[PDB]
Amino acid sequence: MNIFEMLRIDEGLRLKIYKDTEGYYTIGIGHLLTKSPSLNAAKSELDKAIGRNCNGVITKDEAEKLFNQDVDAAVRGILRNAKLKGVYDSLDAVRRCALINMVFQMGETGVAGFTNSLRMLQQKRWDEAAVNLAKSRWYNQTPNRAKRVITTFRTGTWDAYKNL
Repeated sequence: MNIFEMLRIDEGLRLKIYKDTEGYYTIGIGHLLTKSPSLNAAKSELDKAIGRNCNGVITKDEAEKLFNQDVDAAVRGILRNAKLKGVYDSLDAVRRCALINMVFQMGETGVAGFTNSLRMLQQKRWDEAAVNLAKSRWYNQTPNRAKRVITTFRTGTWDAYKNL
């Protein structure tokens, strides 16, 4: 398993504009288009992102290209952030995937806000960090996905996904 397969399981693949769990306009593999309520504003961002007139629809290829860019940007964002990079560097390969997953879903800023959990991960206090991470809006809003990520940090294995 790798970061790509993991995120593909968590986000799904949709070739037509759709609303995410938060009600925002998204397409592909979790690519947020706009937090704006206008489908019009969404179709516009979409065309800008792909470089063509899509009319709300894209191909598999286009979806995967966006996905490649988002994963790359997620990684680069961690490495550029002081708070984040330090945790990232301290972690093993699988756990690194769990942090990238969080950053992809919630943005750098969002994850950087989990101060206490980050400190615990850095300290390798797996159980404690798992309990702390579950005390969040994140966990209450998307509990099945959050549990999968949390298990990944807890165990350092891909068990939560080998099911799926």
